[PDB]
Amino acid sequence: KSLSMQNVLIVGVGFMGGSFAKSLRRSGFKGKIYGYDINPESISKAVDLGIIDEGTTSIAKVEDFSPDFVMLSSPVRTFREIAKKLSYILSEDATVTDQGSVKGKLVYDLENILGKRFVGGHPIAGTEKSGVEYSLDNLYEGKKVILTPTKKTDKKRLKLVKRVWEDVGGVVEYMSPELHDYVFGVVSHLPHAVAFALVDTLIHMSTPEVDLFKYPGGGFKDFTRIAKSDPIMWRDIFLENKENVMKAIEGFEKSLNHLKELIVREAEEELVEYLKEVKIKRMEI
Amino acid sequence: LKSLSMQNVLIVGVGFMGGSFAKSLRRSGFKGKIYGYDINPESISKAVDLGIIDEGTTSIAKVEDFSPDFVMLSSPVRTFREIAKKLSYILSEDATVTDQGSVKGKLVYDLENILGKRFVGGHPIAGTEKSGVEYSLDNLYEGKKVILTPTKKTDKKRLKLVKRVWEDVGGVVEYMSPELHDYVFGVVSHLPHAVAFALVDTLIHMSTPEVDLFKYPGGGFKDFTRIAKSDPIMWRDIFLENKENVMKAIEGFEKSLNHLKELIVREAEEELVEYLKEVKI
Ligand SMILES: NC(=O)C1=CN([C@@H]2O[C@H](COP(=O)(O)OP(=O)(O)OC[C@H]3O[C@@H](n4cnc5c(N)ncnc54)[C@H](O)[C@@H]3O)[C@@H](O)[C@H]2O)C=CC1
Ligand SMILES: NC(=O)C1=CN([C@@H]2O[C@H](COP(=O)(O)OP(=O)(O)OC[C@H]3O[C@@H](n4cnc5c(N)ncnc54)[C@H](O)[C@@H]3O)[C@@H](O)[C@H]2O)C=CC1
Ligand SMILES: O=C(O)C(=O)Cc1ccc(O)cc1
Repeated sequence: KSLSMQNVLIVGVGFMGGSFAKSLRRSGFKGKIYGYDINPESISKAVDLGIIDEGTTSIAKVEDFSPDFVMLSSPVRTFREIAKKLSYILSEDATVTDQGSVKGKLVYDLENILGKRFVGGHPIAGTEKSGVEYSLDNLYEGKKVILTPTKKTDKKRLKLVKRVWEDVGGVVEYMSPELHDYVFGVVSHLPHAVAFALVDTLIHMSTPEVDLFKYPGGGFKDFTRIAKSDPIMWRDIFLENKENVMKAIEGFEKSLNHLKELIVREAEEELVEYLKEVKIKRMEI
Repeated sequence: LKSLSMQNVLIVGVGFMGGSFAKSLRRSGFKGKIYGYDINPESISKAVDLGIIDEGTTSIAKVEDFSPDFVMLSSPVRTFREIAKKLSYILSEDATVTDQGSVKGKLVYDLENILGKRFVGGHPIAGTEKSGVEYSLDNLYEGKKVILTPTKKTDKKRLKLVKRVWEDVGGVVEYMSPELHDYVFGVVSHLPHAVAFALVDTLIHMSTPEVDLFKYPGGGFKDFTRIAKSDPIMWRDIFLENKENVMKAIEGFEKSLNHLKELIVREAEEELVEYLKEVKI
């Protein structure tokens, strides 16, 4: 068939950018796969592992790569400024998309920056990890990938990006940018927030003689986990999606306060009921 | 040969933990009798069918026929008192009673007051959210901490016996006072359970006619809330029996949550990053 893609640019050649790179080449993409990063060593590791053909830490060099498909894979807050530079560098017919964990306002701003080139996406792909050395060539298989079109998005580009994620094995679905940021503020951002705060709880509730981290086997262990998420990624998510993050935190307090009220009142059947309902809902997934 | 020191074992509450104890004791090479007491006849018959207990009963009177010299309390924590009262007459003066319950505290003193010199307080930090004797495992305690909570009142020969039995099944024994235990496990165990249950409850009431938030897990919801599937009866007993510590643990947590909230509302680039770098120890 056809060559709807010649040179792709990976912006942010880390764990997620590298896995997209890897997955792409392994789906049969024959074109040039390029890297842009602020960290030269990110570029260096990537080249040495085969993950990219050539890169640079100068944004302007990127023009010599003539890229027609850009995957933004650096922390979300770097996107606007990178986009502003790319809007002069990139052809009118290049396609730009992303893997950032928040959409919402950012998608509208990137459309305004890159015009019709932009399509928002977010793969709901787990395994935590950081850095290109960990990137995987089968990361997106089976996972949902959310694209956030608006009435402004170019349908043919939306079609391209959707298909690219199918080639790497993602199962694609559409959501408004605003719905995305409510949903994931609740189902993703909130659990990380409370995990972070739990770990903080054991810090300040320890005494000098009694380290509480010595006893993880009673429920704490699982929280130990994506509490080891990247602080930069999470600071970035928490602020960029601040309003939904806050509303999600408010609802959790509502549930936590209900459970508290029951324990205080020393209820019992009510308490048992409440716990059976959440067990049931949690089991259904 | 202190096969003499333990001949007839009674498992009270033949569920996940009581059956894991039965199973590990047998596998450790115990040749004595293992009996079961439970209000659910199905717990008893499933345990018999699976070779977990030799026989058992749903009638507390009948346990006197079993002549138990060692009793492992393994039913929900708020059942121990009434059960123990019946046991204090059925059991020989030289019988030892111990438990696996997740709360200690007052309950330890109460059980000493009901059972006299017979009782030793214990809590294995082991197992999962599973419930039911069908999920019981013969290696549940290998390399896991077991906390015993002896007091000035504890029979020292019974503490040593209980201690060794936990060791025979792979456990690593340490001691805590009943009050320290309940503080420690109020925050590292009972707290994280409350918070997981309350996490799932949140997805329920933030769902809407537009959206079932349960359709999107594995942005981190799934892994953090496995323990939200734990047993409601077991957890109800825990939260109520350990209420004073649990409420303190939740206050402390809300202090941490509040501090994170302040850093976000005001967008403190730097305090925030350093706060989240807290998880890196
Ligand atoms: N961690 C996860 O499971 C998921 C992450 N994401 C998104 O993927 C993105 C990246 O995450 P990871 O690859 O895990 O991070 P990472 O920390 O492995 O890689 C980030 C890369 O971006 C580079 N970079 C940072 N600032 C930059 C800038 N201003 N300009 C150019 N390059 C820059 C870093 O040098 C590094 O090479 C984030 O937007 C995140 O929200 C999305 C879904 C899941
Ligand atoms: N789930 C876990 O990982 C751990 C639980 N524990 C403690 O172990 C004890 C048992 O927990 P699981 O084995 O998971 O619960 P389970 O629900 O698997 O088993 C409880 C068994 O107790 C029986 N039972 C209930 N009320 C009773 C009564 N009044 N008299 C006699 N039998 C009764 C039930 O029919 C059931 O067969 C609880 O005190 C719990 O706090 C301790 C450490 C870990
Ligand atoms: O990982 C889990 O499910 C646990 O939290 C296991 C657990 C539950 C209750 C306890 O008293 C001790 C250990």
